[PDB]
Amino acid sequence: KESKQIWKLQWATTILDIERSFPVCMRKAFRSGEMVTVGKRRWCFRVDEVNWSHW
Amino acid sequence: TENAHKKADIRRQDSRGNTVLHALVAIADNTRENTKFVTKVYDLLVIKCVKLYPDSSLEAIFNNDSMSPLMMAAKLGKIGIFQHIIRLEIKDEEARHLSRKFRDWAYGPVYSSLYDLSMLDTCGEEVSVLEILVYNSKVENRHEMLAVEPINELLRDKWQKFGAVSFYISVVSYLIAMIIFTLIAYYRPMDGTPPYPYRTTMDYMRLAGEIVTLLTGVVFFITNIKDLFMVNSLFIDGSFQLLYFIYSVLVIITAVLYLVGIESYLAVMVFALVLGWMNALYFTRGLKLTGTYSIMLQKILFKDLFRFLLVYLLFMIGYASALVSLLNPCRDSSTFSKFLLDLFKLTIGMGDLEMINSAKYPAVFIILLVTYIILTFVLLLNMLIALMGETVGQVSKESKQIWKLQWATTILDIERSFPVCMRKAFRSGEMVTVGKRRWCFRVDEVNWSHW
Amino acid sequence: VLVIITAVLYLVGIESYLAVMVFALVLGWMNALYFTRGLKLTGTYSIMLQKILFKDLFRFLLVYLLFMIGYASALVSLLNPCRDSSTFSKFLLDLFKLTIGMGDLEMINSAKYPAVFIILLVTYIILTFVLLLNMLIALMGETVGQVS
Repeated sequence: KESKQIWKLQWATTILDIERSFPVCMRKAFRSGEMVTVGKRRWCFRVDEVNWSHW
Repeated sequence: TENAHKKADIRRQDSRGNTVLHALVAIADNTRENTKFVTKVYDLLVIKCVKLYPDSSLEAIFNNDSMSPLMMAAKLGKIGIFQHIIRLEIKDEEARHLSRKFRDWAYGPVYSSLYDLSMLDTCGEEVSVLEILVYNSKVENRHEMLAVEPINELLRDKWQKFGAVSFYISVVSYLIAMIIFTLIAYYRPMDGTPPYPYRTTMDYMRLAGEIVTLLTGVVFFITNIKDLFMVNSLFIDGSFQLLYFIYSVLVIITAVLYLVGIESYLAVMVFALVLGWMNALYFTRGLKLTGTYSIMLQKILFKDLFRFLLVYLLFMIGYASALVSLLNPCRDSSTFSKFLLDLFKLTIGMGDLEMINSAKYPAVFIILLVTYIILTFVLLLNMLIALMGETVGQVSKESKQIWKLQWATTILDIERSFPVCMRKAFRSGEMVTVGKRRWCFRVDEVNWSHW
Repeated sequence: VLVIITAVLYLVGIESYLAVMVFALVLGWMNALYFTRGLKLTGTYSIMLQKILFKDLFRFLLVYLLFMIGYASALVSLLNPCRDSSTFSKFLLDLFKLTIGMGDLEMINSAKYPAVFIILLVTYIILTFVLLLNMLIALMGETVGQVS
């Protein structure tokens, strides 16, 4: 159990330590997510799905 | 399909040359729901293709890569459409000549099914289904995909015909390489000044044996280091490949030493001769088909001990080449031979050194030697942790996956070895005239239900 | 093993049989310490292990001794001039000492051919170190899947 727990934890731990390393100018450059104008616009993230049900 | 203005041609391809069946394979996600209806459509289209066109079958049309829908399903790692094309028995009685599964005789409890080897073992054709299962598909599902019904018995066909034969040739062809090397060793002139004038015809005969012996060790040396960067325990267990490598190392070391001019090559030359006859003790096992868990272990044993030797020897060369660079006055070009000689002895513990006096700088020699133990002791524990960090979680699955995979991998490499004339001889499957005749394969069954 | 070795040595004519003869006498009374367990009926997992421990260490000894005899018999065949029939006793005596590390040799001078003696001795370690790991991998490749 734990070897697939801390490995997931440390994978998340390091990438945020990389995120703290960049300045505020380069932070906005490789930012994930897109502006999708919904409603009456926000920085949301696109996620794909595949489903054969719900007809 | 049926209309009044214009119909839809089922045989129509696309810019990728794919028909209607190939798109069904490409969307065949191996789930519960998606494997259901694709089998319904696949039966629906082919019957409709025969009813509208009795001459042509829809499975016959290939692609720009000459791929059937059965050929395509092995590429993209599809299972549900794969197990349905193999288990294809059509009740429509007009699309019957393209059905795949048959029923020969049903004497009570024993059913006699019949699978066609139409594209499974392509004898004199371009490329097979089974070849793409092994040589081309890089999908994880290939372990499950070989566990379909006919291929579990199709691989046992050609294993029983070609396994015992190809193994016995491998035993003899190793014995040929040994008896050659015995005639080299016991017939040396042995003066003390190597090499020799190679003018005598009866000495020219044993000269040819060095071509046979050395180059065999060279091919085994350079392919495995390439295979490392880029353990067939079926025949011979994986401990032999490391030991035959050590045999291969000592041959090319031997070939250097009588070309340098040092006559002490004779010790190493007969040394590997002792191992090579004692390497034959792995031939007495026979043949192994049941997979153990140590088989995947011995690859990493071979993977890292070869790394352990190179990290040794480069460190010994590098530290010896380091100490020559400390010598600013002239130093001599023969000192590097004396640094490296006095450096190997410390790791063994001979204490027969020539240059390094430990009484001169004792407080430095110890703390380098103590740290040398600590460097080596951790690299030994990197072996054991890499083994203990392997035999716990998913070794219960993968060791019965690659063992099934490598069993299938080797038998097709044996199949590529035979010519086209001997290929047709021990071909599995029989001609059973069904319909209005094909090379199908007989499969037995036992069932107490279906009454 | 030590009994049949003992039976040879006083038939050869060498009176140093008495050391080995009383040596096995010490073990045989100390082998009686396995009698104090009693009787075992609950199966452990180490029981199948110790067969392979006995299976391969007996193979480990024979692959040792045949290699020591074979390499000693090899080096006699290098001797083209006459050599003497008592050299094989002296090759084999000077060959066992290297594996222990006695350094009390009689024939082989490591100062004569140092660059060859090391690279044979280094490879001798590598041969023996892998055969030790063949024990551990055969045990680790056993106590995982179907030993339960």
